[PDB]
Amino acid sequence: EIPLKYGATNEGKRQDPAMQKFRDNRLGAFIHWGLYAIPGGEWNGKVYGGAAEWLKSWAKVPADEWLKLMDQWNPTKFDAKKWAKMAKEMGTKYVKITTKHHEGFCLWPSKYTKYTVANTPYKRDILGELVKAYNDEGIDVHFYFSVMDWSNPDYRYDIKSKEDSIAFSRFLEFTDNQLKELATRYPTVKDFWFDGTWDASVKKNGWWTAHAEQMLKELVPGVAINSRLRADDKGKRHFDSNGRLMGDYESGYERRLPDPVKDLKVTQWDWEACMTIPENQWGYHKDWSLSYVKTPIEVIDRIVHAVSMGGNMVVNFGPQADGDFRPEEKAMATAIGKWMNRYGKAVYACDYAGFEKQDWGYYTRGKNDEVYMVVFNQPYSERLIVKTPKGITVEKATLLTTGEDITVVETTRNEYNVSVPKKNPGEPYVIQLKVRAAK
Ligand SMILES: *[C@@H]1[C@@H](O)[C@H](O)[C@H](O)[C@H](C)[C@H]1NC(C)=O
Repeated sequence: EIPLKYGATNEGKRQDPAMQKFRDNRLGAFIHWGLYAIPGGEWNGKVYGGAAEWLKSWAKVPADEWLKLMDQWNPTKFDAKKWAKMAKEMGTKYVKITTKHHEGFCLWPSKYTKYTVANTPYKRDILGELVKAYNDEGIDVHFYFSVMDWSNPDYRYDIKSKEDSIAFSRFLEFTDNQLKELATRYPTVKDFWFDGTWDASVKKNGWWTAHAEQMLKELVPGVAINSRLRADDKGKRHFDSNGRLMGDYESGYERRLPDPVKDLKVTQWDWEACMTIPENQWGYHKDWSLSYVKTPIEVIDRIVHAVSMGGNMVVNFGPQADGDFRPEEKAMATAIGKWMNRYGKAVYACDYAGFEKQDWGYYTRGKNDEVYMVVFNQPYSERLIVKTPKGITVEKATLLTTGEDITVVETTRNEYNVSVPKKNPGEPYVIQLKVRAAK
């Protein structure tokens, strides 16, 4: 047991109403919108295949020249009400918004820098408009914040001198000022999701990460804070040097979700996966033919997978410079919304069921102990294997959409064959189980 001043604060999962709401939401959208949407992955005639929001880095553009894109920031088609309607129709219960990305351009009129929406042709407080519009649709708003900031020369990647330590301290004050500004301007914020926190400078200032968490929690009652923010006394990130999760939930799994057999440890804490539609484009990229683009069923699979293991899932959008969404993203949102409207009782406010994974798909557990089978891979056997934990029996199976009764056959102790429906549903579908636990 290593003594730590700046390690974990929560003992197990938070169970206050704000955390329960964060968890029960389950399905979110991400918005990555900033100056990078203007070039859209192209600089000086070269299209770069790397993530579009990192174009400043790929094309080696100096800060002064990158930030002159503010002169072209004029999203004529932007309408916060339309963005919120799109999220509602998709079935998303919360939206995470890039307040400021690594480029340092702020989507709110910060009083602490000139690189903000106020100093563009458009002028308006985009962040504020979105907060209002989403909240008006009953959608929670979370703030993405990049600590790393390419626009501020006080940022340091590492601390190799007293001068660096002084400059970086000033940088951390500036960061605190922006954070407090966001928390006091937009008090309905429910979460702060940090990125750009991997550098040695931040790792050497674990105290600051703990302070930022505490500062925001005093300003915004019940706010959630992601693990990615946090480094302990030894520089260890996400989980402290004693293996304990820092912040309120684990933020990770952008590349690959937790394995449903080998990574059951994640059911012990709150967690959230965030996902791109292409392989690795968060901001707007003009050419989606450069990498694999996920289909709606592939995204739906990921969403259910997350919930089945006790986690949230957030689907990313990278709006066009004009303030509208590309057609592929409108199609995705509509497709997800259709399926969610039919089958969402197996997603919203659901959790890990504690059953052994089977090949046909995933289990999820509802708040009244409903066990939902979400079937993605239809067996030629016409039988869905259900192995129950000790003391649990399956009493009935019902097709969620129609209420039709589904045959259940016991094959051996604690194992059943659940029949597939009489008519193939032709899409991923749900069977709801009634289970009983012995005394
Ligand atoms: C951080 C940023 O570097 C990326 O551009 C993007 O904002 C994603 C969401 C985030 N990625 C990770 C691994 O933290």
